[PDB]
Amino acid sequence: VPTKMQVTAPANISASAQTFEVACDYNGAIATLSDDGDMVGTAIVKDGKAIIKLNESIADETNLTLTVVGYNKVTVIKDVKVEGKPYTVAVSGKTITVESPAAGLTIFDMNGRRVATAKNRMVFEAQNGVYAVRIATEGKTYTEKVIVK
Repeated sequence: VPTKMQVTAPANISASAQTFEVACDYNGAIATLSDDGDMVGTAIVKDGKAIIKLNESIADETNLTLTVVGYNKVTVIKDVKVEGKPYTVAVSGKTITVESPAAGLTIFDMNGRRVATAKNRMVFEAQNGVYAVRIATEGKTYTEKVIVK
């Protein structure tokens, strides 16, 4: 029969974040952030903390799952909200065109840095790489991930 461990972590994470700190009272436990199957980062608990260094931008996520696993411990799971149909995200070479009536549009680069903010419509002039696009309507945020060659 496994025992319990104590885990405390924020309820939210910035779309631009680079790390995520989890307190846990079992040294050697493993804390991991994921979007079911995309493993976005992992750290071992040492001195009561795991500082998860994210391996990719999470700006294309609305939620992530925190999982903390330990030898003979009951696994602890938490949802974490990531905070920056009725739209289109278009790519054409180096330009990304985003449209959605009455929406906040945001674009983030592959280092999680926010590169563009506009209302309703924008054209963004990109560089080679992967971007996240956030379209924030009333009641709901959507995201897409765009590859620019």
